[PDB]
Amino acid sequence: TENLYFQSMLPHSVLLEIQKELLDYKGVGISVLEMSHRSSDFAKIINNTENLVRELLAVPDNYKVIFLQGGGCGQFSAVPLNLIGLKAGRCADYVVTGAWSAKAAEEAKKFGTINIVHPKLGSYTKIPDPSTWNLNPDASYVYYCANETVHGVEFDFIPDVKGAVLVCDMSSNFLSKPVDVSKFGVIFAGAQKNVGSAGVTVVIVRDDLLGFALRECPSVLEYKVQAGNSSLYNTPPCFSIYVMGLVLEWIKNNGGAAAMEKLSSIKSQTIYEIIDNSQGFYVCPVEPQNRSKMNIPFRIGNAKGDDALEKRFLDKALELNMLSLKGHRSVGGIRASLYNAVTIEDVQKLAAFMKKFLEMHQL
Amino acid sequence: ENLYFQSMLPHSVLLEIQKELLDYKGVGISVLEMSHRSSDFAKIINNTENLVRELLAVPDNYKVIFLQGGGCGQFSAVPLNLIGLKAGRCADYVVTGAWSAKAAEEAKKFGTINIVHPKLGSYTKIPDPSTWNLNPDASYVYYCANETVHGVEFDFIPDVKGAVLVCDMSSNFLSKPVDVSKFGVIFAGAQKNVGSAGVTVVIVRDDLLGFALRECPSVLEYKVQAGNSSLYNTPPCFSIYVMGLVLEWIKNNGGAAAMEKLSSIKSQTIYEIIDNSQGFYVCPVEPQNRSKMNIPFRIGNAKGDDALEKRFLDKALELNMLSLKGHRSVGGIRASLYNAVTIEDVQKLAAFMKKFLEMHQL
Ligand SMILES: *Cc1c(COP(=O)(O)O)cnc(C)c1O
Ligand SMILES: *Cc1c(COP(=O)(O)O)cnc(C)c1O
Repeated sequence: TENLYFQSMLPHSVLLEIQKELLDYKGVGISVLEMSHRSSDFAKIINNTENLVRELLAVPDNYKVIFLQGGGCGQFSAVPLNLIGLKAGRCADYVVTGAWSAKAAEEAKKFGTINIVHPKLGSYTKIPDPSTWNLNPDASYVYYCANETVHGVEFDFIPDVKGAVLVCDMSSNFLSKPVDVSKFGVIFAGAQKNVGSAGVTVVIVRDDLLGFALRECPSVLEYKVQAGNSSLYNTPPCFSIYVMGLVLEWIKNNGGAAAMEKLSSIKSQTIYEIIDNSQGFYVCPVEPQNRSKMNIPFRIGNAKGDDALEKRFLDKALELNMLSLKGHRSVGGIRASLYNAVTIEDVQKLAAFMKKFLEMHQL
Repeated sequence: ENLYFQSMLPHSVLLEIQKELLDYKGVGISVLEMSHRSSDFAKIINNTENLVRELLAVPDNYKVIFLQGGGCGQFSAVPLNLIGLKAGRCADYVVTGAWSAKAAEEAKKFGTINIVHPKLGSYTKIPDPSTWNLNPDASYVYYCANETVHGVEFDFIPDVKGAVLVCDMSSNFLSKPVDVSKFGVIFAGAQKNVGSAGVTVVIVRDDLLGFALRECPSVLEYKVQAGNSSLYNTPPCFSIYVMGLVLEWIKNNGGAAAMEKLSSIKSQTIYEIIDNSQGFYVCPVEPQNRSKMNIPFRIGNAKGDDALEKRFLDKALELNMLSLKGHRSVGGIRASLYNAVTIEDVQKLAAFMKKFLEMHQL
């Protein structure tokens, strides 16, 4: 009886490797946990992590790749602090398609005048039509979240923001597919969701965007400072950068971002087919054109969800050792998380369970 | 195997980490994959906090939070949370080395910073506290307990006329008991003495929350983080786990009191050799202020003898003793003597020093 976890996870071979190397990394006589950030040994590690980010995503040479502490929510502060002063107005445009872009917009209010570019959504079930976005020509930047982790809304295109600096929260689908980096001013992602373990955040920053940081910006969070120090302004989250490195290498060894995209396709289409042929039994609230490949929320019984049937679904799932499928407090129902490390075989099992559960309970 | 005079983990901690990596206590999941919102992790961050409270005897009116951004994070996080306490937005700073100097410089981004004493010509002492020019309208007074690069350590708590006292304890945190009730904020990067890089522990008096500036990033705002048990966003889960073990090891080895006993033995072994080398090994810090954590010294003369110093480090290395090179901005030699660095380890360093003094002194 081993557990199946529909949440973020490390590939198994990556844990084996961490574990083997833990007391005496590669023969250096020391643990990465113990390694000075000023050592040529750590320099090599951090260098290889930057390199892998650039290779895997195909990051053009006019972008800085930096590794920061603070996580996603750190960047909700760091983005405005670094960038709201791009133009003197200190205005920014925000696109709000879920809980995460909502928090980000709320946070940015501390630093400037935030314009939410579309009518506020009643339910987070779609991306408001980008061609109706009410953009500020004097916005310092336009901000949006690529993948809304709790609501299952994912951008599968790069919106036209009329030449503005585009900033993107990519935390929960980072390196789940190729990305045309050159469309962006800033991309960021906490490593934990998809690309490693908590403690580090990758920030990709166009090289012409440094140098507008507010006075109040903490130095550890200032893109200019961090990029001029190759992420060693202070002590970075060493082990996390190490762990990320090994995950990125794993992505490379698995065929790269393109392979990841193929594996998300398969995984989600498996689950979405079941929903879309359940003739009402499973109800995903997201308009199909905006459905996440990473997080699939749904209800059981009907669109408002049937509490009894959902409890039984979770209870039985727990009984089969399928963990972490409970939908978020704010949405209710079920959520299936399908990151790079969640295998096709895991997902085949969830699917088989859903089909059986349908057979038994659909009146 | 080697011997490192730098921050390390106790060997036994690393053994447990490795033992449990793939499957934390039979739960079927790594601490590295653990959801920060799970009951499994809740146990952990709860255990870690309680060990701090226990090991330093933190009073009840203090919050203990775990944050990202490092000691340097706190260089901003302190003023951002507190410079606004009094409306002038001033802080007094005591600058006794590299780190308090950075801290004082960073704090300029958020208020008017006054350095309480004249600037030292060289970091070789704590300028006497009665000579300090304290501002009664300052929001708080800031100092660095242990200067890692210059070997200058407070062995007392400064009288700041009742001001809110703020103290960077990164490099000597839990090497001794601390009267926490005397402070407004204590903070510490975990990596120097207490664990691994990626978490910073902040001890904050609960009446000092919500004076934070509007510009304070929520994840660094004491109030936000304390009101959420450091679970406002995803915490550095692994770093917290690791630190928890380290504190557990301190506890099992006799707590803050025993570390102080160790720190005394370890450092007096080196300072003994230094002071009786009749000028062969010279330590630049005044005796009354010398660090128990970091021991910087020159060989040959007070200014350092390059040939003797190279040879020292050369031979040290051949005896597998690593990381003894003094910091690039100071030259010479530095022995770091954190908790994890044993009496047996220092014992070998000392033997070497005596014999090097023997083979080379004229
Ligand atoms: C997890 C999440 C965040 C927040 O990340 P933290 O490290 O907890 O601050 C931001 N955006 C998305 C899409 C997320 O899934
Ligand atoms: C190492 C050190 C720091 C640096 O902290 P970071 O985590 O690297 O930002 C701060 N204060 C003291 C006393 C230190 O020794």
